Amino acid sequence: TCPFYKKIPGTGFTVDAFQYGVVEGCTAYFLTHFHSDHYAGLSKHFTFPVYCSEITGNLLKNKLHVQEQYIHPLPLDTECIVNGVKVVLLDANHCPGAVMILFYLPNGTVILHTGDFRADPSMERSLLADQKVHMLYLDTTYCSPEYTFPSQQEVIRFAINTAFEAVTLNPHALVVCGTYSIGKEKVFLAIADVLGSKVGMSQEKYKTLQCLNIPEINSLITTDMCSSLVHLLPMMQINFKGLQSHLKKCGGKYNQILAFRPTGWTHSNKFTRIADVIPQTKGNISIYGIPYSEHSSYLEMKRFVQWLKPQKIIPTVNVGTWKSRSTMEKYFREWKLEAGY
Ligand code: NI
Repeated sequence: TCPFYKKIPGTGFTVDAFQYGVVEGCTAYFLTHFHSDHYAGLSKHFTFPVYCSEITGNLLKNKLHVQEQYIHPLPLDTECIVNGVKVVLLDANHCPGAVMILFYLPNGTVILHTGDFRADPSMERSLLADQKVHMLYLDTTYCSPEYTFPSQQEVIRFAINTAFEAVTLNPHALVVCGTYSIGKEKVFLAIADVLGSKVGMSQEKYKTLQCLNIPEINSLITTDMCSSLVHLLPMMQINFKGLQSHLKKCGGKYNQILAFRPTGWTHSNKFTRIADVIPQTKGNISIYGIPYSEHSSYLEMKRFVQWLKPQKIIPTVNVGTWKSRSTMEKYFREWKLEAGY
């Protein structure tokens, strides 16, 4: 059974609710982004209307084989009527194709559903500027002040400089980058651009990237592993054993691996600066964990919400424990007393 925080009151709509069977009263199922916790339940046998971005719809058709007749892609930043209700999709600054949804209810209430997002001051000049929001359904993944991390730009600067130094010292080093979902493509694309290489990967991952509308992508990626000195591998293989095994397969072309694991936050963020990050090393293998986030830090979240000034907040993450729920409610009240709404 579908939880309340996935239903939009006064509509026939649900958000990210495909694992509950046929939801009573649902006339349109929205999907914010193509991550498995959110699409859980979708397949070629789905026969209800799915509303989403163009990029999410390419992934639904090619990767999950959803039939074309049920995919309803909407342009961004454009007022659209769905089943008699005005909606707008906005860029969530999460993974490719990820959106927030603005619903203009027939009674006059306005609801923002963030999906998964990384709040940014650029959102203060979207179509959100133009009117008031009564209810905010908020991605609270890192809603506590311990969760700090650098800008995506500082993290990419670190990765490019680290990879370029290593491969210039040793032209026989291979760079490997972990992945287990869409998102964080800038990591491997930026490193391959500074090295003058295409990115090599499996046919399955190549197919996924081909659905993302990235400009000039045919110039940047390949399935020919032998032609590339930046390889993608599943995140589970980014360990000394899995990397040793990979290096065997490259037929003596390389004599060193430098590998990256983009994580979210880790507790080494509570002590260390990005500049000071060091790898784990075993012999001719080194592994860097880099804190590349596609979710809001605590401070970015708090700025967005203090700007938006919603009348009510409904968290969509960390809702399963009383301790988490009580923590989140305390920060919401601080924010409101500090800003005066
Ligand atoms: Ni996500």
